[PDB]
Amino acid sequence: GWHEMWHEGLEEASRLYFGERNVKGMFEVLEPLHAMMERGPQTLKETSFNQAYGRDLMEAQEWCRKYMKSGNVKDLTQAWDLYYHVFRRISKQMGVQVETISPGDGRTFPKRGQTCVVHYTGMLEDGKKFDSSRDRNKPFKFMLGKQEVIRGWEEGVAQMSVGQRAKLTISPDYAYGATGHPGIIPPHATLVFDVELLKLE
Ligand SMILES: CO[C@H]1C[C@@H]2CC[C@@H](C)[C@@](O)(O2)C(=O)C(=O)N2CCCC[C@H]2C(=O)O[C@H]([C@H](C)C[C@@H]2CC[C@@H](O)[C@H](OC)C2)CC(=O)[C@H](C)/C=C(\C)[C@@H](O)[C@@H](OC)C(=O)[C@H](C)C[C@H](C)/C=C/C=C/C=C/1C
Repeated sequence: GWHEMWHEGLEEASRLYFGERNVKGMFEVLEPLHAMMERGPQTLKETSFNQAYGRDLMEAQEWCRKYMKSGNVKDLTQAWDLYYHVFRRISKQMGVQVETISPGDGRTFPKRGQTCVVHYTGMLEDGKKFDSSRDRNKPFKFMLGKQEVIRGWEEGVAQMSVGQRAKLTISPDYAYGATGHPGIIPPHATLVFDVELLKLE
């Protein structure tokens, strides 16, 4: 929906402008996204999106249009300041979110080459548990940085200190995506893991 379309679109428009110096391409990504705003929100989530980001997106569009008439890059810079703020806020509900359950030592973090020793419980977004190392009564061990584990763990556990317990809420893009894991994880599943970093080996 609107959250995912704007997140993907802002990223791609920014790759075209900043990465490829292609203003026309960036415009052609942004303009349809603004156009679909104009019918108004039609779901509760689109309404929430509009309330949160509608005004800033409308202003960003106005700076873009000022740019087409001035050719002054300062007007585009003002547009992207707004688009980036919207992007960062949308991003807080995607990827992986780390919420501390109990603090760690705040000083010892995973480093390259080390093995993380953790306890975890994985649940679907509703709360149905699908796996737990705590049920096997033994810690799970893995290494970060080599795509051994889903992206939400790669990014989430890397931020935890030894002794920390944290809740990782992982969007499907950062977990098992459209395929899921047959027999365990459905397609397009947001996952919630209760993870405790026990030690580094
Ligand atoms: C019996 O229990 C399974 C774990 C189950 C599978 C099903 C899922 C619901 C789940 O229940 O775990 C689960 O809770 C889960 O989602 N996990 C496990 C805990 C870490 C986070 C997540 C995960 O990434 O699993 C991982 C997920 C399922 C698949 C990987 C996701 C990242 C992606 O890049 C990889 O592409 C290939 C595949 C599984 C793992 O954590 C194991 C450790 C890692 C792998 C299998 C791959 O990294 C593999 O790549 C060749 C390796 O290099 C390994 C070390 C080679 C050795 C011989 C294989 C070990 C296999 C161990 C299997 C184990 C303990």
